[PDB]
Amino acid sequence: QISVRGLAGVENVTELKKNFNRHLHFTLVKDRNVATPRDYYFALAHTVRDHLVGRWIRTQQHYYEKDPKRIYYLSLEFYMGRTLQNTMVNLALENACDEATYQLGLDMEELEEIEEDAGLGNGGLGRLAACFLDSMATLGLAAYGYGIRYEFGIFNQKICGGWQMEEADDWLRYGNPWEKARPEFTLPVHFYGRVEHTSQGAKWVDTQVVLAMPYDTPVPGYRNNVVNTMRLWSAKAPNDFNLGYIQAVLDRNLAENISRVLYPNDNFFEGKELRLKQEYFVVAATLQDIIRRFKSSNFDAFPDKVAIQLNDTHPSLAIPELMRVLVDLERLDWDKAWEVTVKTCAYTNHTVLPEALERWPVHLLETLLPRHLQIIYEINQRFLNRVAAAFPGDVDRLRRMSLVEEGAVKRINMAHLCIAGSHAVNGVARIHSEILKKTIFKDFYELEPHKFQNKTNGITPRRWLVLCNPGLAEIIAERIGEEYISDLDQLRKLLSYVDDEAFIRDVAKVKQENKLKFAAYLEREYKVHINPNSLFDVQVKRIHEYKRQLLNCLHVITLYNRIKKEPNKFVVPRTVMIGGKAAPGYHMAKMIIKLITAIGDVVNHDPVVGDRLRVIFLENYRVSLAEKVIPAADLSEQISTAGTEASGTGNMKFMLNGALTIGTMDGANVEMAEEAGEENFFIFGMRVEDVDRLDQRGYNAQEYYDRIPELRQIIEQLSSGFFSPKQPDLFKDIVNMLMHHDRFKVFADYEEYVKCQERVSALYKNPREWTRMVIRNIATSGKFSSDRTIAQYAREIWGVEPSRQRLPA
Ligand SMILES: O=[N+](O)c1ccc(-c2n[nH]c([C@@H]3O[C@H](CO)[C@@H](O)[C@H](O)[C@H]3O)n2)cc1
Ligand SMILES: O=c1[nH]cnc2c1ncn2[C@@H]1O[C@@H](COP(=O)(O)O)[C@@H](O)[C@H]1O
Ligand SMILES: *Cc1c(COP(=O)(O)O)cnc(C)c1O
Repeated sequence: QISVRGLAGVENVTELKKNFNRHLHFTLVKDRNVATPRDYYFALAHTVRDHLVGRWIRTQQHYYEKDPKRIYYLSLEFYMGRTLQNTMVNLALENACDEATYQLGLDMEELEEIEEDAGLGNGGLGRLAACFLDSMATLGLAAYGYGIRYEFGIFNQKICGGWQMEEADDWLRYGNPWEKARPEFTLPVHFYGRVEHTSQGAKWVDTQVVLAMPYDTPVPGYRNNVVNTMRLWSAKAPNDFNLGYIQAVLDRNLAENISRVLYPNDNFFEGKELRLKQEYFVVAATLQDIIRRFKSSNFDAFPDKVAIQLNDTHPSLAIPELMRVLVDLERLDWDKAWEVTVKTCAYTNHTVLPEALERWPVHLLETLLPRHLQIIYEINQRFLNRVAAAFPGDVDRLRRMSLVEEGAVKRINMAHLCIAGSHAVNGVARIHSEILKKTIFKDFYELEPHKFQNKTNGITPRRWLVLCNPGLAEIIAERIGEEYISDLDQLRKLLSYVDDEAFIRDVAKVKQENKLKFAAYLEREYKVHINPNSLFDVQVKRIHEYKRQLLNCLHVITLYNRIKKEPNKFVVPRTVMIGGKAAPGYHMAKMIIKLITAIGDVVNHDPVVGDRLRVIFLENYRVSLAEKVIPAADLSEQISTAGTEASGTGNMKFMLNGALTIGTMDGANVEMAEEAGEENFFIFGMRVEDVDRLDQRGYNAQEYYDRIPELRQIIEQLSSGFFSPKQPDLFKDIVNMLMHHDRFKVFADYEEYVKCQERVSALYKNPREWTRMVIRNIATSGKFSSDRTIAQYAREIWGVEPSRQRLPA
């Protein structure tokens, strides 16, 4: 039907149908008479997978022969989502599969909905890793993603009586057709033990062994026949483990628990032993693989053939593990090993919130990884010797820069370790990289300014435009061709259509279709009833105080109170949608979810409001839900306190899909406004500098309560039980926090936020001008392609040249 989905040739369609029937019979062992939609999904997935295999084998063969520099992207999280559609898009098979399935009496869109998300991440960091893999393959880089195959990914969220409940995400129950187990490349990982010093150096002995078994998943590039590998490790006990008899076998679970479950803490550090085991497990297995591959061609050439990118500090143990292998096993002298390590490793920082920074207690490392602790101390002593030589007499600087933090509990600061041991350190948006140089890593920047870089984040336009919004992709392709899908800067050509009446109409029509489609999804799967002519005002992201879902709540109540005061005055109708998961132990985030649903309970059932205001909590926000709601959005809420959101990437997804943004000058919002023009963005609130000025005189929330009557009314409603008649004190923790210990200054941006929201509503009343502003946003979104981000990493950090060249088919 639509051009960007590729050709449906008679030969191809016939062959797909034949292979579908072959897999249904031989692979699934079903006849058509008892096959369910799920069986049909698997038969299609196996059919599409067969097309990846030849390309995967020959890509990996090509790397063995050409021996390019290899890029290893180490992450504890890869938030992949569904694979079927993405694979079809990247291999140009979507229309052919659509036709093949149609001729078999099946609806492919229905089959796609059966696939589970691969939910092996918490949110933005994990999803960035996934976008990056897609871009590295599309740019022809010899890149490998390395992580952990969690049996249970991010929990499924249920809402019961307005409260979040967690359920295990048993994503592997029905099998995963995309992975290939490679039990033949299983490797040992060591824990505990002790260090012996011989005349031949240190030996780490009496260790407990856990096996790391790899599972490989293909990562197809966009129409270039490149298929790279994501290798995920699973924990297995050795067969002599604990070897009365029955109990010894049952106790294998203690080893296998390492890969059982993803820690569900977005932007927060929990210093648990199991998490440290996960971190070392991924590092130790991965580094053995890296070294094996390097030896199958003298370590002076190691950094010319290997780059290791550390996705935050979570894999920071790679630095002392690489030193361990080089010094203890390969017998390099320390200085040579350190040179190799620093030239090989690079570190990306993703947060400045102090509670998110990894600081491991020394006693944990001492017990679990005694050789690594010795190596860390040695790194620290040598590093501080350089500091003292550069800044003689500056004793306070020595204390601030130490890898070892003093206190009642001594800790290792993993970010300091990463900076010391990496040739490049980057933040993830311009304002964030500047904050790193001015504040938390200022001392390090002064010692080694050359290390510090910026790499502004991006998103893949394959998943986040072509896949999730084919209607928009198509109307763009009609005007400017298909080349923009792998060169997103070409969207700039759309600025020459901003006064074209037909284009304006088509852009608005696509949005309307997406809104209708989403409104129907809501009715069918969640029995809820929304007005699709209303402005769709959407805030979807993990629940956190810094992201200020609470500021949104205050605006919603303000609108409700204004309607109740003047019910017969016209207001632009809104559907306010808020969704996101709270970490299970984060009490305040769970209370925020409850507040949102409680506001909905009052607003949605007030007959005076009518369909002018609806408040919906979107349950179980995840990648597959993002693909549905983002194309349907009119207004994107990006309202973190200035200085707290390192980048954001949801922001970019909404820009690409024809929503306007209301936001603070935080993270990548700054660069988005710069690209589109500030006049095409709804900017409000304190800048970073304003937050600092407030912190210096002291934030007093009472001042705002005293001066703003509308705000006082809301706080009185919350306090007195207006939104919780059965439990009048239910929200007292929220009120107490806002009034007395709000680190994120919600009240300080309230007035400017409400005023800015009034300007949004005013513009929405003029659909032609709303749509013209949308075109100006979509047209300038090109910078936010992860292809751009990855080309910068490749050239400025890894030392490799990207390529758009096709491999042979
Ligand atoms: O222990 N843990 O399970 C985690 C700890 C920290 C994070 C994290 N830091 N920054 C981001 C996000 O990274 C994203 C990608 O750079 C940014 O866009 C966003 O601003 C930032 O908040 N996540 C995740 C998990
Ligand atoms: O000794 C060899 N002979 C031929 N091909 C090899 C050899 N070793 C590795 N390869 C190729 O590279 C491999 C890719 O897997 P890797 O060993 O995980 O990098 C195989 O799939 C082969 O295509
Ligand atoms: C993009 C995305 C995120 C990140 O959104 P932010 O608004 O940048 O925090 C989180 N979760 C999911 C499922 C995503 O697709």
